[PDB]
This record gives sequence, C-alpha cells and structure tokens, in this order.
Amino acid sequence: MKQYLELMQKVLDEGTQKNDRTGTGTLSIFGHQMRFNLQDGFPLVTTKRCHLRSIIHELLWFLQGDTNIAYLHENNVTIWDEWADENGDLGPVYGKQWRAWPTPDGRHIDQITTVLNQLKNDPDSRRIIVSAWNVGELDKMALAPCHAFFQFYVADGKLSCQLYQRSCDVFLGLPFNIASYALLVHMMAQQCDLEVGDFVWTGGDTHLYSNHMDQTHLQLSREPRPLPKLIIKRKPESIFDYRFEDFEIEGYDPHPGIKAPVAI
Amino acid sequence: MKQYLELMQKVLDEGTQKNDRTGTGTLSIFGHQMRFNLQDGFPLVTTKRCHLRSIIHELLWFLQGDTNIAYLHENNVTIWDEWADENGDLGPVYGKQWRAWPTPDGRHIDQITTVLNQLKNDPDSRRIIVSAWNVGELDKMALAPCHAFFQFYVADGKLSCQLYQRSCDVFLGLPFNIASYALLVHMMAQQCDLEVGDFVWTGGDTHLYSNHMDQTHLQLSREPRPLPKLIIKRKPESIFDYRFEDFEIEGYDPHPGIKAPVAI
Ligand SMILES: *[C@H]1[C@@H]([N+](=O)[O-])C(=O)NC(=O)N1[C@H]1C[C@H](O)[C@@H](COP(=O)(O)O)O1
Ligand SMILES: *[C@H]1[C@@H]([N+](=O)[O-])C(=O)NC(=O)N1[C@H]1C[C@H](O)[C@@H](COP(=O)(O)O)O1
Repeated sequence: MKQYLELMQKVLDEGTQKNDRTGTGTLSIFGHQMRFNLQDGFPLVTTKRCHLRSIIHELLWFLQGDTNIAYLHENNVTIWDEWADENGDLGPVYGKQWRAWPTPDGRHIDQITTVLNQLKNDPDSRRIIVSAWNVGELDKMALAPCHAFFQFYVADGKLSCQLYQRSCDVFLGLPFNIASYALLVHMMAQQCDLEVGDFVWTGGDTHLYSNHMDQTHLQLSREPRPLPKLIIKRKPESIFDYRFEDFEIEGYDPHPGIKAPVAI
Repeated sequence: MKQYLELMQKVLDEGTQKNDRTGTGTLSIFGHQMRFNLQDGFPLVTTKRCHLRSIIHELLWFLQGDTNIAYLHENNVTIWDEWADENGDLGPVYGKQWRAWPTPDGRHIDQITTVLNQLKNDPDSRRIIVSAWNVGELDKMALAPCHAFFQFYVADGKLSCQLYQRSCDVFLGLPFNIASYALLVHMMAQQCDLEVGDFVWTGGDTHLYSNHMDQTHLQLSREPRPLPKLIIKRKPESIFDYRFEDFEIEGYDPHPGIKAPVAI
C-alpha cells in the first residue's frame, strides 16, 4: 500500500541504528501516524501475500478472551507458537484484557461489551477506549502488548478507530496489525449500524529488523495493486458470534509472499 | 506556536460539529500528530499568556501521587476546583496511577520509578511506558484521564516522549498539556544524564468548544514569538525532589492572556 511503502522508505532513510531486546538490531523511528479511509478499500498489503487465515483467526481468538494457543492450532495458525509455554499458555495477554480485565476488588471487566454499550448509547463519548496495557499483569505476559490501546470515534454516521502501537515490526507485524484492526472496525460498525470511517495508525518505536533488509528492498521494488473489498456475508447476533467463513475478501491479488525470520 | 496554530486552523476548517458530554457542543477532528524538537526551545504558547505557576504545580502534584487538591490550594492553583468533592478529593486520577497503580493481588506499582530504572538500565527497551488508564478504577475518577498514556524513547543520547491524549480541548487544555509533558521530559533527561529529544503529541478527539470561537479567532490573528528557554537551576537527588523554584523560564514574552469559559 502507498502509506505502507512510504513508511518503509522513511525508516530506511531516517531510522537510527538501535540495539533491541532480541539482539537482532534494528533501524528505528519514533512516532508516526497514517490514516486509512476504510471506504477506499480493505487495507490489506498487496506487495506481498498476507496469510488471511492467520489474521482473521487471531482476531476471533482475541474476541474470545482465549490466551491459550489451542484454538489457533485447531485452525492451523502457528504465529503464536514461539512464545507459549509447554501447556500452550501465553499469560494474560490481549484477549484476557479485552474480555476480562481483573480489578483490584475481585471483578472482571469486559471492555468489548462496555464499548458496544457506549457505541449504542453514547456515540459522541470521547472515552470509547480499549486498553491491553494492564500494568498489574505485564509481568505475567509472554510479551508486552505491541498494539496496546485503541479508541473509537463516531461522527456523521461513521465509525473511526485509532490504534496506539508502542512497538511496530514494520515488515512482519504492521501488515497484520492493520488488516486485523480494520476487520474489528468493520465488525463493530456492522454490529452498531454504522458506516466505516477511518482507521488511524499511530506508532511509537517503529522499526525494521536488520535481517529484513533484503526483504525490504525487494518489497519496495514492487508496484502496489488495487485494494481488495471486504464483504461480511451474515450479520451475527453478537460481536462474539463471527465465524471465519462470514468474511469474504474479494479482489485480492497480491505479489508473491516474502519469507523473513521472526525476531524472538 | 506554529504547530499549535496550524492545528487550531485545521479544526476550524475540517472539524465536524459534535455534541459532547458537557452539553457545550464542539468542532472536532479525530487523530492528529505534532512533533516538537525540545532543542529548538521550550514549547510554551506565546500567542497568549499561559499561567506557569499552574502548569508547574500540577506536574509536581502528579509526581507526588496526590489526588487531593489541598496541595494546589496551598500554592494558589485552582484549575482542579470544579471537579473535587467537598473534601477536595478527585478519586484515583493521574498521580495515583503514576505512583501507585493497584494490582488485583494487593500491591502498588510505581510506574515513575519503574521508568527511571528502565531508562537507567535498558534505554533501548520499547516498553518504557506510563499509563493513567486504569480500567479497574475509571469509575472512581472525577474525570477519565485526557492525557492517558505515554512512552519514552532513547536514541543517540537523547530522550524522546510520545503522549496519547484521547481528548484534547485545543484552546484551554493543549497549551498546558504540552508545556507540562515537555517539563517532565527535561526533568527525566536531567535525572538520566540525557539530552532532550522530541516531544511527540498524539490526539484522539481533538476539539474546539463552541464558546471558544471568538477567543480562537482572536488568537489566530496573533503572530507567534520566539520560544522561551527552560533552565533547571539545581539537579535534585530524585525525580520526586523538584521544587517550583528550581525552574527558570527565560525569554518568555507572550501576547496577552485570553479568558475562556471552562467546559464542566
Ligand atoms: C509485536 C506484536 N505482537 O506481539 O503481537 C504485534 O502484534 N506487532 C508487532 O509489531 N510486534 C513486534 C514489535 C517488536 O518488534 C516485537 C515485540 O518486541 P518488544 O517491542 O521488544 O516487546 O514484536
Ligand atoms: C482534559 C484534561 N484534564 O482533565 O486534565 C486535560 O488535561 N486536557 C484536556 O484537554 N482535557 C479536556 C478534553 C475534554 O474537552 C475535557 C474532558 O472531557 P471528556 O473528554 O468528555 O472526558 O477536558
């Protein structure tokens, strides 16, 4: 995508070399914002094939509050395997905090349901927020949430969403992170009878790993294609009732897939 | 400031009218980012006088973990009066979460001290984050945090910081919110022996209240002045040991103050 390649180019031109947790080494910039009007098309990267099965199943898995990888395996998705313990557990990551953030006084808070209530009863509210950054539980997590905090916004009958992502692996993560949230926006707007508006991505430490340099130069030589169209076939009873096959991505014609090593 | 007036102009040209919690009505945009190189000068608005006493004392008050307004009153700062209960209490807002976020298992976490430890021992970490958005306690707060979540970043010997602000009152709030965080950056870099880098501001629902329209047109006719210089006179033992008079703002020559009604 246009915005995606401009970002890739910017890290190459303007990033400073940095050490990082993994030992891999990176080129990194700090702070960047991109806007996607979800009306122009579904923001799925076309300059390499992205694995939709994985993107979609992760989202469904988040919406369940499942933090164990068994559901991913039943569905042949292995993108979380490097970080699970032998029981296949990741600790109270994403979905646990979305569905059941633990309070100090014993309760559990379902932010997703909270958010549908706000969008159904108080669309102008400026507090329509989901956070994964539960400070009290970071140390139980296999990995701190990279996509940490997001806000919904309604104006003129359209649903918008902004994501704060503290740490972005531009080559491997960002293409999923974008498709994934764009999906949630479509699902949420459907549930709430809204049009889709913009998805705004905001990054903190936005980086390209040092052993993604040939892959990056390869993808930047590619010309982007027309964006696909997302079709949801059925309107489920609830945001928690989507099935993988309710989604149709039509007109998706990427350049070939490009393999790159994961930073563990 | 340049970036500040361009933002003000953008909400006027591009905002949609919105109802809001207060009943006031606003022009609102969603998602905007501005960068301030803290080396070019201290980003204190010059097109109207800003009350430094208030900006500084609020920050000091946050660093204490005080959520009661008594400390502000001892120091003649009344910017929190509209929201306190009769005992002068605001609930577990900003400073409570910065200094003593309560865990579900009984503990309290001091994110500020956590952050100095990360900056002193692991500057490349991409998890140097403070959050005020404690979901478990939002309902105890007099007001949900507007400036909710912020991240530090070190590269080339310089300290940077990005703020996610879910709700920005552009006329009244933003000029404080910016001065205030720019201050924290200077304090933190001093404590950590770093140079100041950039302060990056990221907004969600970024708005101009409808009864700030004449004030806004008035301030946009003003020409911005040279930015002041911030001088810290002493290097205290700790981030918690700053006193109001350790700070000198030199070269600050604003246009006159402009009064506007607070949205309660
Ligand atoms: C993290 C990631 N995730 O864990 O799901 C994601 O969704 N997107 C990412 O970009 N992602 C990256 C950012 C970073 O390169 C590593 C996490 O490392 P730290 O930032 O050191 O925690 O994964
Ligand atoms: C909120 C504020 N604060 O409570 O300290 C601040 O520091 N900056 C703000 O801009 N500010 C504004 C945003 C909004 O206009 C109101 C809060 O209202 P909700 O967004 O409806 O909670 O104060």
